[PDB]
Amino acid sequence: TSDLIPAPPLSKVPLQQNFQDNQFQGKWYVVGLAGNAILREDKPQKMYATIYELKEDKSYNVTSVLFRKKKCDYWIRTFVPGSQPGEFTLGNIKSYPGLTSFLVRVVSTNYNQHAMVFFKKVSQNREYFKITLYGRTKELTSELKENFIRFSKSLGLPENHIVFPVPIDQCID
Ligand SMILES: O=C(N[C@@H](CO)C(=O)O)c1cccc(O)c1O
Ligand code: NA
Repeated sequence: TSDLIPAPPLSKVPLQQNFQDNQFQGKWYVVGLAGNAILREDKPQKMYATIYELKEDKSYNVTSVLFRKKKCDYWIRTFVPGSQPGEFTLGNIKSYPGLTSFLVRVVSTNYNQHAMVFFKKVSQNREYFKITLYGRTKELTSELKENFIRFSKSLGLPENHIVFPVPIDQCID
């Protein structure tokens, strides 16, 4: 009825040392996507952007913008700070039907170029996980993308569960 690559132990997912929320705020482009529910379809995903607004209460108003059939779809959610800096939970998690658990963890970032962020959730009793490769520009180096693929494979994800959204100019600018 369902077959999912197991979610990795959170020991296999690093946390960015001394996470600086003021440095991380702003728009990132989703340069890479990987996870147990992600599948690479050659018949290819369009690039979408995500803007992290560091609010005065130190929460993030996360607004994602994607181009879809054929309009600018905006989806806005709230990430509230977790136990330690660099970790977040979903604001108003109870309002999402089926969603019982949700965690965000910033794996690594230099704030001005690249970032890797780990997502894990329990939806309908099924544990899903995802790693997103963020980029300040709509393109990154092969060094950056190769490290993302390497990190994805270390969490048990094969190549067809690792995708690189095609750059576009609509909505995300
Ligand atoms: O698989 C995920 N997301 C895909 C939609 O199902 C996606 O396309 O991003 C996914 C998995 C774990 C945690 C998440 O927040 C998440 O969005
Ligand atoms: Na995102």
